[PDB]
Amino acid sequence: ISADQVNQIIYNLHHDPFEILGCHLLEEGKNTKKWVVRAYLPKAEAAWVIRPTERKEDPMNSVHHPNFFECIIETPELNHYQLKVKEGEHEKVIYDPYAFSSPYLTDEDIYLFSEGNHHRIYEKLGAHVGEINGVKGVYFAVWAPNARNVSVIGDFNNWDGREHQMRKRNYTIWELFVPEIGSGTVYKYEIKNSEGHIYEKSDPYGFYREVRPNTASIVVDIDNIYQWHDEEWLEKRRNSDPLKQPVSVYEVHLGSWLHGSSAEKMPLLNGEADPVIVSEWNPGARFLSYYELAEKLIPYVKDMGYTHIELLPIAEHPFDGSWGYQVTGFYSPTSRFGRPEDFMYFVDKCHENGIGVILDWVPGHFPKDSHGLAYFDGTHLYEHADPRIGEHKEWGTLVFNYGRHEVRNFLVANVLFWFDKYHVDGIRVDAVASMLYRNYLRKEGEWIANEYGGDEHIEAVSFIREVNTLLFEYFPGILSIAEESTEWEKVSRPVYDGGLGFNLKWDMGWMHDMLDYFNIDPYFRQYHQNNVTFSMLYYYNENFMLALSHDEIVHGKSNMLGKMPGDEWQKYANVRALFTYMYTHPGKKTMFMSMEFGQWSEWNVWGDLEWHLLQYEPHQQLKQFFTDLNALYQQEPALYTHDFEYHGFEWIDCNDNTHSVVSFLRRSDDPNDSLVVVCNFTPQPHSHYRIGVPEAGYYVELFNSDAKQYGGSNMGNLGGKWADEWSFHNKPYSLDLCLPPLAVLILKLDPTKVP
Ligand SMILES: OC[C@H]1O[C@H](O[C@H]2[C@H](O)[C@@H](O)[C@@H](O[C@H]3[C@H](O)[C@@H](O)[C@@H](O[C@H]4[C@H](O)[C@@H](O)[C@@H](O[C@H]5[C@H](O)[C@@H](O)[C@@H](O[C@H]6[C@H](O)[C@@H](O)[C@@H](O[C@H]7[C@H](O)[C@@H](O)[C@@H](O)O[C@@H]7CO)O[C@@H]6CO)O[C@@H]5CO)O[C@@H]4CO)O[C@@H]3CO)O[C@@H]2CO)[C@H](O)[C@@H](O)[C@@H]1O
Ligand SMILES: OC[C@H]1O[C@H](O[C@H]2[C@H](O)[C@@H](O)[C@@H](O[C@H]3[C@H](O)[C@@H](O)[C@@H](O[C@H]4[C@H](O)[C@@H](O)[C@@H](O)O[C@@H]4CO)O[C@@H]3CO)O[C@@H]2CO)[C@H](O)[C@@H](O)[C@@H]1O
Ligand SMILES: OC[C@H]1O[C@H](O[C@H]2[C@H](O)[C@@H](O)[C@@H](O[C@H]3[C@H](O)[C@@H](O)[C@@H](O[C@H]4[C@H](O)[C@@H](O)[C@@H](O)O[C@@H]4CO)O[C@@H]3CO)O[C@@H]2CO)[C@H](O)[C@@H](O)[C@@H]1O
Ligand SMILES: OC[C@H]1O[C@H](O[C@H]2[C@H](O)[C@@H](O)[C@@H](O[C@H]3[C@H](O)[C@@H](O)[C@@H](O[C@H]4[C@H](O)[C@@H](O)[C@@H](O)O[C@@H]4CO)O[C@@H]3CO)O[C@@H]2CO)[C@H](O)[C@@H](O)[C@@H]1O
Ligand SMILES: OC[C@H]1O[C@H](O[C@H]2[C@H](O)[C@@H](O)[C@@H](O[C@H]3[C@H](O)[C@@H](O)[C@@H](O)O[C@@H]3CO)O[C@@H]2CO)[C@H](O)[C@@H](O)[C@@H]1O
Ligand SMILES: OC[C@H]1O[C@H](O[C@H]2[C@H](O)[C@@H](O)[C@@H](O[C@H]3[C@H](O)[C@@H](O)[C@@H](O)O[C@@H]3CO)O[C@@H]2CO)[C@H](O)[C@@H](O)[C@@H]1O
Ligand SMILES: [Mg+2]
Ligand SMILES: [Mg+2]
Ligand SMILES: [Mg+2]
Repeated sequence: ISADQVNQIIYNLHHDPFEILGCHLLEEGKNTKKWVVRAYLPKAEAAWVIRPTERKEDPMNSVHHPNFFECIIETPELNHYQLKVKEGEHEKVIYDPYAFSSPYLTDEDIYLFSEGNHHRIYEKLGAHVGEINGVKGVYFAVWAPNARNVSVIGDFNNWDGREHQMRKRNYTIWELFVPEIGSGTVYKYEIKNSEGHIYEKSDPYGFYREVRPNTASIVVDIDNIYQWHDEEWLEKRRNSDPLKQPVSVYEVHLGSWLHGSSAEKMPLLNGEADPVIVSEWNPGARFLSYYELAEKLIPYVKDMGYTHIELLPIAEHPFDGSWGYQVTGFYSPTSRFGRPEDFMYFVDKCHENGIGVILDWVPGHFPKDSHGLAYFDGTHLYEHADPRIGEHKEWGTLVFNYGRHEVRNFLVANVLFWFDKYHVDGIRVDAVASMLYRNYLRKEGEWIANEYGGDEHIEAVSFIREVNTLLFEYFPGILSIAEESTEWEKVSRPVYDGGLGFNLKWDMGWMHDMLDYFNIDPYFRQYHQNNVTFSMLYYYNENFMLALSHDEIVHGKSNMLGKMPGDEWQKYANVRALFTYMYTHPGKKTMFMSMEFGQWSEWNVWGDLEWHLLQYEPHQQLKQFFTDLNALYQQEPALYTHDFEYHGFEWIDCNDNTHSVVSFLRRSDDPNDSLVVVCNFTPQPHSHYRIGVPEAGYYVELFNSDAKQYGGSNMGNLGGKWADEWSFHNKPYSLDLCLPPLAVLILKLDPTKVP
C-alpha cells in the first residue's frame, strides 16, 4: 500500500476503508493464493494474524504509520482468522472489524455454509441491521431449501407477508432486505411447503425472542448494544491452563435461584420491562432479570469464593419445566430474564469480579414444537428422517442430523457464537451418550448399526470432535466439560489422540459412590470402604470434575442434608465431611445452588430457593464452612496444581475400614506446599490415632470441619501437632492425632516453626 492511501485512512479522508482494510486477494498461484490483511489499530504497537484452524500465527508489520499494519499470507483460502492486537502491556484477540463489507450473503458465504465450514454463519443468516442500495434496514436470511415459498411476517407489515416474499438463492437460502425497519422489529418466517401447507417459524438464527409462550423473533443490533470491559480477564484466560488452576463451580438455574415481586416492573440495564410471572400458580412472583442477577448473584458467589458459575441452559426454551434442556431458540439468551445486552452485562460483571461463566449447551436434540426447528421446510431438515436415529422416542424429542453439512454448521457455529458474542468461559454438555450411540434407549430391532457393524454414532463422534477442535483453537483456555455415563474412552483427551476433545469429564461413578456411601448408616460404612477409594483406580484415565449436581437433589432423591443418616447434628456433620473430602480429593469441583446452606427440601424449578433458612444459625454456619473451604482451596496450591498427575496425590493409609478412616497427601511444585488430609467417617472420635507423615516438624491444622464455627463439636488438635520419629504407614515419621467425629482435617508442615 502507498503512504497516501495510509494517510487517507489515518485522517479519515478515505471514501471506503473496506477497499483496503480487511482481507484482500493479491494473486493466485498454482496451488495457493497470496493475500494481504490490513488493519488500522490506533494505539496498538504490534499485531498478528492468527489462523487458529491451521495453528499458525504471522506478525503484522507497520506500514507508513506505526498504527497501520499489513500482513501478507500465502494459503489457498483465508476464511478463518483473528487479529491479536497489543496495546502497551495488554493483548486482545478479535475478529477483523473489516471482515464483511456487505450484510448480504456472498458466493463464498454460501459455498462455505454448503460445506458445513462457515464458522461465522450467524453474521449473515438471521436478521441483521445494515445498508443495501444506500438505504438502512434489516437483511433477513434463512436456510429452507425445500420450501416452495417464504415470506417475512411481522409487526411492520401486520403479519401479512405478501409484499415481503423472499428470494431464494442457490436453491438453498431465502433472503430479503426490508428498508427502514431496525432493532426491536418483531417477526417470523411464513413458510409454504411442497404440499402447499403454510406455517409460521421463529428464526433459527434469531438473536432475541418474545417471552414464552409467545415465539416471534426480535431483531437485535448485536454488535452495538453493549460495551465490554473484560479485556484483561480474556487475556489471562487465553494465556492460562485452566486444568492447573482452582476450578470451584457454583451451578445455578437462573429461573429458580431467587424470585422477585410481580407487582413491579423488571429492571434492566438502563431500562425496564414488564414482569415475567413465574407461573399461573404462583402469580405474585416474577423472574429476576440478568441485570438484577448481576447485582445479586454475582456478589453472593464472589463472597462464597467459587471461581465459576455454571448455568443451566439459557438458550431460548419454551417450557420452564424442561429446566432449559429442550431448546428451540439456539442463538438467543432466554427473554425470561430480559435482553441480550443484560446478559452481556452479567458476563462482563462476572469477569470484573474474577468469576468465569460456563454454559450448559444442548446440541443433542430439540423438541417438536411447531415454531422451532422441526420439519422446518416440509422435510426433515434439522432432524434425520429415519426415527431410528432421528428421534429420542422416550423423550418425545428429535435428534439433529449431525452428518448434514448445514446442520452441523448450525451447531458448530452456535457454540462459537456464545464465546464470540457473549464472552463465556466454558460449556458443559449433558447426556453425551445420547449422541454417541446409535442404540441409545432403543430396543433390539429398532435401531441400525453404523456402516462397520457397530453401535458408534459416527457422524456424532465427528461433530463432537469438530466442536472441541474449533473451540479450543479459537478460544484457548476455555473449559469444555462432558457428562458421559457409559464407558466411552478418552472423553477428556485430545482429538489428535483419539479423544472426544473435552478437557474435563464429570466423575459420575465418584458421585454415586459418595452419595451411596454417605447415605449408609455410619456403623455399616465399614463394609463399604471401597466406595471411598475405588474412584482413584481409574481416575487418571480422564481429567475428572467432581460434580454434585442439580440432578441429584430432585425426584425423591432428597437434598444433601436429607440424604444423611442420624440426628440433625450428624446430618450436618456428614455434609461437612463429604464436601471437605470432595474439595481435597483430586479433581475440579461443582456443586449446585442450595447445597451451600443446607436447604432441606429438594430443588423445585417452579419456586425459588428457601432463603429464609439463612436466618438460622446452623444454615449460616454451613454457609461459612463453604465460604472458608473455597478460600482454602484457592490459597493451597497442592489442592489444584497437580490434580491430574500422580505426583499430586498419594494415599497414606486406607486399610482402617472398621473405623471408616482414610488419609492421604496432596502435593504441588513446592514440597513445602504438601498437605496431609485425614478423614473420619463415623461419629466416634479417636484420641491417639497415628498417621504416617513423610517428614519431621510441626503440622499446622489449616482446616478442621468439626470446628465450632461450622457447627461442629470443636474437637481437634488445638491448632497443630509435632510429628514423632515413630515409623508408621511405611513412613519414617507420624502424627498422633485426635480425629474429630464425622470430620476431615487438613494439615500442612510449617518448616519454620520454632521448637
Ligand atoms: O478450620 C477451622 C479451624 O480449625 C482449627 O482450629 C480449631 C481446632 O482444631 C480445635 O482443636 C480447637 O482448638 C482451639 C481450642 O479449643 C482453644 O482451647 C485453644 O487451645 C489451647 C488450649 O486450650 C491450651 O490448653 C493449650 O493446650 C495444650 C494442652 O493443654 C496440653 O495438655 C497439650 O495437649 C496435649 C494433650 O495433653 C494430649 O492429651 C492430646 O490431647 C487430645 C486428646 O488426646 C483427645 O482425646 C481430645 O480431647 O483432644 C485433645 C486435643 O488434641 O494432645 C495435646 C496436644 O495437641 O499441649 C497443648 C498445646 O497447647 O494450648 C492450646 C493452643 O492455644 O486454641 C485452640 C487453637 O485455636 O478449636 C479451633 C477453632 O475451632 C484450626 O487450627 C483453625 O485455624 C481453623 O480455623
Ligand atoms: O431444483 C430442484 C432440485 O431440488 C431438489 O434437491 C434438493 C434437496 O431436496 C434439498 O434437501 C437440498 O439437498 C441438499 C442438502 O440440503 C444438503 O445438506 C447437501 O446434502 C449433502 C449432506 O449434507 C451430506 O451429509 C451428504 O449426505 O451428501 C449430501 C449431498 O451433497 O446437499 C443436498 C443436495 O444438493 O437441496 C437440493 C436443491 O435444493 C431435487 O431433489 C433435485 O433433484 C432438483 O434438482
Ligand atoms: O466430652 C463430651 C463428649 O465428647 C465426645 O462426644 C462426642 C461424640 O462422641 C460425637 O459423636 C459427637 O456427638 C454428637 C452426636 O454424635 C450427635 O448425635 C449429637 O448428639 C446430641 C444431640 O444433638 C442433642 O440433641 C442431645 O440429644 O444430646 C446429644 C449429645 O450427645 O450431637 C453431638 C455433638 O453435640 O461429638 C461429641 C462431643 O465432641 C466423647 O466421645 C464423649 O465421651 C464425651 O462425653
Ligand atoms: O488404644 C487403641 C490404640 O490407639 C492407637 O492405634 C490406632 C492407630 O494409631 C491408628 O492408625 C489405627 O490403626 C489402624 C491402622 O492405621 C490401619 O492401617 C489398620 O492396620 C492394619 C494394617 O493396616 C495391616 O497391615 C495389619 O498389620 O493389621 C493392622 C492391624 O489391623 O487398622 C488399624 C486399626 O485396626 O487405629 C488404631 C486403634 O484401633 C495406638 O497406636 C494403639 O497402640 C492403641 O492401643
Ligand atoms: O397489543 C396487542 C397484542 O400484542 C401482543 O401480541 C403479539 C404477539 O405476542 C406476537 O407473537 C405477534 O403475534 C403474531 C404471531 O406471532 C404470528 O404467528 C401470527 O399468528 O400473527 C400474530 C399477530 O396476529 O404479534 C402480536 C400482536 O402484536 C401481545 O402479546 C398480545 O397478547 C396483545 O393482545
Ligand atoms: O497403585 C495401584 C493403585 O493403588 C490405589 O488403588 C486402591 C483403590 O484406590 C481401592 O478402591 C482398592 O481397589 C479395589 C477396589 O476398591 C475393589 O472394588 C475391587 O475392584 O478391587 C480393587 C483392587 O484392589 O485398592 C486399590 C489398590 O490399592 C490408588 O487408589 C490408585 O490410583 C493406584 O493406581
Ligand atoms: Mg442424565
Ligand atoms: Mg458396593
Ligand atoms: Mg420462595
